[PDB]
Amino acid sequence: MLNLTKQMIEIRTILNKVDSSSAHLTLPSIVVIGSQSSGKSSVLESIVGREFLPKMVTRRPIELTLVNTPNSNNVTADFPSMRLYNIKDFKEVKRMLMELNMEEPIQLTIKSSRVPDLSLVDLPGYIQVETKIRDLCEKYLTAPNIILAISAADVDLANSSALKASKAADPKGLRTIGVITKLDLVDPEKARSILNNKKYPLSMGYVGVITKTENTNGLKQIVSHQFEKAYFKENKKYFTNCQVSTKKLREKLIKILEISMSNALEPTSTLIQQELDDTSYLFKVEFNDRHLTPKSYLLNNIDVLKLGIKEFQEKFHRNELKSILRAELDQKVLDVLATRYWKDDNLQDLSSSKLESDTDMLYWHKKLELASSGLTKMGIGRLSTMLTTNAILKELDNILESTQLKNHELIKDLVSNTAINVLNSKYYSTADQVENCIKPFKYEIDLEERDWSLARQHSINLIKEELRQCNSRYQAIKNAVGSKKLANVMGYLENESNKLLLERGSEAIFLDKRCKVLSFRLKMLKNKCHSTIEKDRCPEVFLSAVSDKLTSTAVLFLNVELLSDFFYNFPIELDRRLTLLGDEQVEMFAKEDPKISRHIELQKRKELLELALEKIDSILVFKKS
Amino acid sequence: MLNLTKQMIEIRTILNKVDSSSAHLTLPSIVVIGSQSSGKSSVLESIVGREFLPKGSRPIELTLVNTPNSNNVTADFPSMRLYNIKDFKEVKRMLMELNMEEPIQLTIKSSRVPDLSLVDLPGYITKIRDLCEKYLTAPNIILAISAADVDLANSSALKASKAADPKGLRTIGVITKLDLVDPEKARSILNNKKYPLSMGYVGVITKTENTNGLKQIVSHQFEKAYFKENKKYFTNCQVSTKKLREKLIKILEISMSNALEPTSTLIQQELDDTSYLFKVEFNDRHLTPKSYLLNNIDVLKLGIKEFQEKFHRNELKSILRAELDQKVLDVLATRYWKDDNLQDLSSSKLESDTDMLYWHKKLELASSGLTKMGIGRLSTMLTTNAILKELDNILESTQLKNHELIKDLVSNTAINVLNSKYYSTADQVENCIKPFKYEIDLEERDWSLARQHSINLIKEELRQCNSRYQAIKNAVGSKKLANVMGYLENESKLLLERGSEAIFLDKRCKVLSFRLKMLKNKCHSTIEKDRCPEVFLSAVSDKLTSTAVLFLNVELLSDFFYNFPIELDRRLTLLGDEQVEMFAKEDPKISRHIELQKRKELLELALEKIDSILVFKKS
Amino acid sequence: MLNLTKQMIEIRTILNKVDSSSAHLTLPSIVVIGSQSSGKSSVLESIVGREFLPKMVTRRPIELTLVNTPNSNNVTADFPSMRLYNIKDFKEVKRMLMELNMEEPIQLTIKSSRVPDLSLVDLPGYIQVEIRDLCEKYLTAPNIILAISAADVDLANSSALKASKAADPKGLRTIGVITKLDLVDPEKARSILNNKKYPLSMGYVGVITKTPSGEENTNGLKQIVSHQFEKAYFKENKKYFTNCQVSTKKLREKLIKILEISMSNALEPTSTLIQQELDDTSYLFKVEFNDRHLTPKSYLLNNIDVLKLGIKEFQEKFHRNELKSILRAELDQKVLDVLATRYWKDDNLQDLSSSKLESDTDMLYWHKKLELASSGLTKMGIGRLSTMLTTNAILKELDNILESTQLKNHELIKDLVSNTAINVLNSKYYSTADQVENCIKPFKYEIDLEERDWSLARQHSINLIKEELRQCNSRYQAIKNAVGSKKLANVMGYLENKLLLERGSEAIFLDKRCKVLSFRLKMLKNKCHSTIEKDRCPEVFLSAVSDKLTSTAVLFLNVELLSDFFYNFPIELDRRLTLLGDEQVEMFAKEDPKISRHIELQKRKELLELALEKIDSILVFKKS
Ligand SMILES: Nc1nc2c(ncn2[C@@H]2O[C@H](COP(=O)(O)OP(=O)(O)O)[C@@H](O)[C@H]2O)c(=O)[nH]1
Ligand SMILES: Nc1nc2c(ncn2[C@@H]2O[C@H](COP(=O)(O)OP(=O)(O)O)[C@@H](O)[C@H]2O)c(=O)[nH]1
Ligand SMILES: Nc1nc2c(ncn2[C@@H]2O[C@H](COP(=O)(O)OP(=O)(O)O)[C@@H](O)[C@H]2O)c(=O)[nH]1
Repeated sequence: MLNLTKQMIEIRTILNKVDSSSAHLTLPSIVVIGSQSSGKSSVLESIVGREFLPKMVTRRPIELTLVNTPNSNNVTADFPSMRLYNIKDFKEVKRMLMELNMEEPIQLTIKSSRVPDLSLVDLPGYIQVETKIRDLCEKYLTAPNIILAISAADVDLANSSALKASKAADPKGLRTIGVITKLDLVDPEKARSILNNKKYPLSMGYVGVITKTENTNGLKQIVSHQFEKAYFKENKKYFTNCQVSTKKLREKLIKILEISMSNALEPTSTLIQQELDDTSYLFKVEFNDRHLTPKSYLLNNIDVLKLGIKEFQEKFHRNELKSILRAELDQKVLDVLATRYWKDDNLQDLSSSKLESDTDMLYWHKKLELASSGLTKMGIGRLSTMLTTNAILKELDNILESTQLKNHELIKDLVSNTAINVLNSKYYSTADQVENCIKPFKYEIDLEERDWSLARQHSINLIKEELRQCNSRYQAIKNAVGSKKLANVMGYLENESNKLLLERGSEAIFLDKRCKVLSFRLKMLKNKCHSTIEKDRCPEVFLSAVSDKLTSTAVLFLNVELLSDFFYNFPIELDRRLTLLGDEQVEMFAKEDPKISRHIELQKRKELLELALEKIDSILVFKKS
Repeated sequence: MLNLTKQMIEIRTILNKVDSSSAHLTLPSIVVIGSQSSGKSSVLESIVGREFLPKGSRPIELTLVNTPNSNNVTADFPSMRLYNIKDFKEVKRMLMELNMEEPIQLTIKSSRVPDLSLVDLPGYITKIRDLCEKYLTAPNIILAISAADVDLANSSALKASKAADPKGLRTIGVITKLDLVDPEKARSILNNKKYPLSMGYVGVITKTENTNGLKQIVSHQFEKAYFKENKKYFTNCQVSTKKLREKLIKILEISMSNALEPTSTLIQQELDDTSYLFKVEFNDRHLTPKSYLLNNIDVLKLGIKEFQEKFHRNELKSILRAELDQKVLDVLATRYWKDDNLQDLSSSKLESDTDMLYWHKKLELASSGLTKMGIGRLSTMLTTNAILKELDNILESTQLKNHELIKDLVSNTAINVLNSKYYSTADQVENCIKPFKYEIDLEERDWSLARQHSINLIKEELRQCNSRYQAIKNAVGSKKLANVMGYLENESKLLLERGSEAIFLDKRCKVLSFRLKMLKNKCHSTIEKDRCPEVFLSAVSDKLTSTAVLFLNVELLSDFFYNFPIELDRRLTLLGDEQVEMFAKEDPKISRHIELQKRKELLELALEKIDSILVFKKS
Repeated sequence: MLNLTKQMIEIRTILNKVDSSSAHLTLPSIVVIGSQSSGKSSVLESIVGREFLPKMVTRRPIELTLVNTPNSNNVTADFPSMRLYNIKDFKEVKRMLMELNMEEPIQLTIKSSRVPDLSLVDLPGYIQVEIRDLCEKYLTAPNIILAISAADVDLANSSALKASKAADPKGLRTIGVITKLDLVDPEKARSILNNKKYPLSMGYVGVITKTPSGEENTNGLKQIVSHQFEKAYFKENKKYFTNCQVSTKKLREKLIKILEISMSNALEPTSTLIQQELDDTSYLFKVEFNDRHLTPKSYLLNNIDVLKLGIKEFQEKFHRNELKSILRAELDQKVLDVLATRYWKDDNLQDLSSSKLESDTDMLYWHKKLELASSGLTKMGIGRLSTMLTTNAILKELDNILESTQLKNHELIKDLVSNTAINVLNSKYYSTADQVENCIKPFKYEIDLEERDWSLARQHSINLIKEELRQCNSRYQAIKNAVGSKKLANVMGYLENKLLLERGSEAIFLDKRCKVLSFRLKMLKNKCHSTIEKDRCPEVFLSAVSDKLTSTAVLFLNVELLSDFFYNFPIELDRRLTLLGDEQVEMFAKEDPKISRHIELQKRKELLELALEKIDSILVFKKS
């Protein structure tokens, strides 16, 4: 013979933590139901020995855990699902429960030397026949749970909603104890009649109580009992074969809960071992019994990414940076040529032999200057810098996608933001110094034959491709409209011959006109622009030559100020940013991937179920002795 | 040629301090009534020298005090303390925030200020009616304010003075806005044929921090020589704020000294009565609240010391065993009296195993049922209540029987002291109890002793049962309910319930009777006749108690009786001056005591003052 | 050559500080307009590179100044039109713009090494034209119009392009910008840009400022992301966008280029406007204030000195007996009223002409008649009278000195001075008041009066009647000015037993006093000559006795109140003036309208000179 309800309540509360399980339901609890004003709060406060229950309607279920604490002469409260502990003032507790109703069971624990080791549930706002109410009656009123029906006595037992719902939840009254309140408001003759009832008979009988009337609130319950005890000692003979007073209920609940919880110990062990055996298989199959620490997972996957960036570092600083850059400046040259040269009516004049010393010989010399300045004073500093920045940021996205981090968005953003944070710190340093080192190209260059030659081959290839893009777009209209139907629209808009159709036709004219321009220029580049300082009024070659000088000088200052510094500092910064993440964030970050969430959640269950079972089995082995 | 107004005002002030007296009302005060939005505020603010009325950003009991070397102008609110308001902006707020028959007692102190007492009744006059009688009818001087722009022949503020004083002495007239009206019509206003007053009439004008003291000097300079520039247009007249003030000063001097003779009379009349009441009801015995509280607490402290002696011993042992007696009965009902085989326990010799086993098992469950019941907790709480109960008895026997606030402080500090030791006592008791949780020992000395107890315990139980049983016979019928009893045995309102109770009481009395016979003759030998539950349970109850009562005195009692006086004393010192008066005034006779002696002291102070002034004023 | 937009926008901001000019008007700014939900706030935020516009109702326009601050990677915002500078948190910028909408333009400036040098005016949403009193004003003068139009909407139905023709027929100062190019076919997009209904010289720009998918706004990420997608679409659809201007990059490039051309061309006419505006303001300054500068603080102090001068010049002269006379005026009026309050209403006043009395009771009745009269003037309460008289004398005279100075138009200063003066005088109130009643102790009786004092006494008492009963009778002449019937001796009788019945009672009182003073006049002149022997004329015994107290009264008025005032008043004033803040002094000075004009005119000249030095210099360089 030994009382282990303290331990059994720990098991129930442990099992209450396993996500969606009928395991905790197998361990009974004393559920309290009673009409509003039937004295239900009064009988509860009597068990606790203090006031804390506020008396609006539908206060919402209160999962009350009474825990006996040695060396604690005072009464304390704890709302764990809010990390609130050792509340010595019960007025605060009373208003906390009021603040909460402004179905979710309030997790509140009471700890004191006076209090017995119990588990109770305060079911509030009743039903007098006339959905959410249906849910609580299934969740709390069923299972092995003991029902405490609070009857007021100054009410007929057929009229009480408490006993009516009790028979509905039962009947036969095997797991129902009926408490009869306001025993003082009825003659001891009828009081004994109500208790020894025969309409609503219960296995765990009836208890008759009187509960009316620390120092201000402790003495309150002492005064209340003095009166209750008085009435019962005086009317002793009137209450033959009767269970009466607060003391006898505390006594009853203690006896019944021990019987109830321990009888449910073998059923719960079977059910736990059952869920524990299913959950072990799932672990060994989906995740091959591998333990997963979230902060570890997080850090190890960052090491992989940090490795990926070292691999990118290896194959980038090179002519690859020249390529990304020159490709952008190639497009600027093409724009400089269209906005200046290509639209000019006398563009054919450059292909001619004769020249007029003053007016026309200087016209092209001036044109070539503001075309060159247009490109050199364009903004190479910001361009180069903001170009190579996107390049890194983009390759980072590729590295992130080629790793397990492809499933974690919150991590991916951390990496991306911290990457741009690193890059930004050197934006000005890079951009400004790049502009300063590209100034010698802003006003003519003393280029060698070698420089001029390389530029010429590139310019030919540039215009080759530019012309091939225009012809294809011209042929695109030629086929989509009709070879002949095209000439109809073109000649009409031109007015040399005769809505949606005219748009295609007008475009086709521009393209027809462009190709002619690019053709007489491409042909010239191949047949004429051979000399350096002499053939200088060959824009395509000169512009490409200055852009070659601009690119090779920019890529060197991009490395020194931006590239090198990023590769060193980014890992160091990334690590710093990770250590800033609290345990909470890290779990959420890792739980993004549903496979990893599934992983985290399954082991949390396994460990909790293992904890419950160990406690149960050690108790069972002892109980079998 | 002395102006003892400062003292006469002082006398009026302290006579207003007495709970219920018409002595202060005898002493005159310049009551002011004026036309609403005319300039009722402006006229008063001029007398003082600063702005304060909430009419610009209920009745104000204004008390002007002349103070030496106080070049600055300060304000007091004796009812709200503060006592020094330099900046008059917060005074303006104070009169507006307080305005959200009650007199606002405001005091103004400065060297510019003359010695005067005034009352500011708002605008024109169940509430309005009382203000008209309370301050105007009495021997208090009246002042009327209006506006020159509105009808001058029709003045409600002057009409109210005519209604309260038709063709009377104590009245002073005031006319404002003299800049808007010509000096001709204003000449007929002062020496009027319509409303003549023996005190006189005066004409003035009030238009347009010390920026507020400059504002009064601007408005005074505004029309200083205006009364000079047209001397004939105002000859045989009382003109300017300077002479108005001089008038209020000299009239009050006489008015207050006129009323000084009947007041000294009425004071003595109301003092001889109060000194008679003190002589008859209290016998001139003085009452200091703090002293009364401490002296009565000392009496209570002694009552606890006297009880400490008459407690513990067997007196504590008796209460504990009586509660254990009830548990033995409850254990016996739950494990014996509701069992058919109860006779088998005596009648014949038990079987070789099964029958001996069952009855030996039953006393083990019953013993554990008693020992593992929760004695520690039970014991502690029994004695805890015992102290609180006796504490109330000591309280009701004393002078504190009328003082609930104290009774609660006492009952609270006691439970706090007892609570301090609850765990240590209960736990200690549960330890000394454990060696009795599974032990079949003792001797015939305590067995024969517990046997005799078991007889008497079953006896009084049978008595109470028979009584209740035979009492239902009277309520229904000896042969009437007897037939109704048999009606429930074959089928196996009030009468069906009373019958079902009687069926139980019948067999129970027969159950206790056969058990009583057993205990008498059969139960005798110690450990041999062990299966005599009522005896074994009485033996264990006598041990449980004896051991418990020892640690109840060790842990709980000794510490209570030592520490409780110390903490009670500590808690009383934590009471404020306001608390002490409230705690003591709870008894109506004690409230009467203080109320009377407060009036007595104040009336003696007024008289000693008023008398000495009369000795001077006659010479 | 160089791009002096940064310097040109600095000039435009100065020209926005001159309270009455069309100077800033002649310098270009990019006025942005577009229908609600067309990407107007989205295009501005792409240039800025940070989210800053609130998304509340969009009330008053935003004067958006963009400063390219070197070494500042971090994008910071400042609200110059309030004391709020380098704001790092753009949430607070968003909510400040929102708070400022709870019709002047909102002065907001963005600083960064990323942000270009640009002037922009964010005009309210919808731009329907219908009301648009802001649009008419801002879309005119030399200003570039940026017409934000969404591609998903027909160009003919665009609110921005409509107003652009309504303000600029022929697109000579309008840049068309077509947003939402991602909600339109690239062939149709090229169609919108290569328009013919609304063709513009400045061009059309196709943009995509779509956010594709929380420190994302702290850095330039959200923005980088939005551009990366935009750059993708125009690289993929490069083939379709032939002879088109596409991307935010090209728009930012265009805005920078165009603004330079615009601002530099508009520079030359603006200098001509500033030069005239300065010449006009310099002229007024020469002709109104002979080109003399004004320092509000210096001005006030200098005028205070002139005021402090008057008090010193008033101190030396006004002491002697000039105050003693003002005290004699308000003390002889009490010798006048000692009789009226007592001695006058006596019927036995006549029998003293006979000079026959009884040694037992007749010689006792007239002795205590003068003991009550001698105490009715010595216990009168002159302390408060003399002190507050002199206090008010000093106070009135101070206002005179203030009108005598330029301080006549500044009331706040006039208050400050008078407040200080009364405070200084207050600190000596009781001290003086008590000293006037302390020195009057043996003078409360009559032993102090001699034969020599009686000389001026008998004569100044007949001279008392002289001036007073002539000026008081001059006002008795003021009644016969208005009118006439009267009748006229009969009114007095039927009263003795409407309007004129009131003067009948006035006349009956005057008749009594006119005879009562006269039989005294004919007697006291040739009756009482002796000092100790003759003691029955109160008029001669009190008119000089009050003035014998008056002589002893001005002495202690000087000792306590007067000496201290003249000493401590400049000291306390100088102290009280230091307390005044630079904001308070400007407000105190700006009380006079001529001074408030002076301050404004020289401030305008200063700003105008500042701006011109900058314009003229830029022009010299540009003309080379
Ligand atoms: N007379 C009497 N009143 C009681 C008793 N028990 C509870 N009450 C009163 O019943 C009233 C309302 O019930 P309450 O205690 O709030 O419990 P509820 O049923 O949760 O509302 C309170 O005012 C209690 O004092 C009792 O046993 N006797
Ligand atoms: N011109 C002039 N206005 C006065 C005079 N007396 C009072 N007032 C005006 O009366 C108005 C309101 O009266 P107030 O002084 O607030 O006293 P209230 O009657 O308590 O409201 C103010 O605007 C005053 O300026 C006066 O003698 N001359
Ligand atoms: N698809 C697409 N949406 C855009 C584009 N530009 C802006 N938006 C969206 O257009 C909506 C309203 O535009 P907003 O910038 O507020 O224009 P405003 O109302 O004229 O200031 C916003 O929800 C933007 O996300 C774009 O270029 N493409």
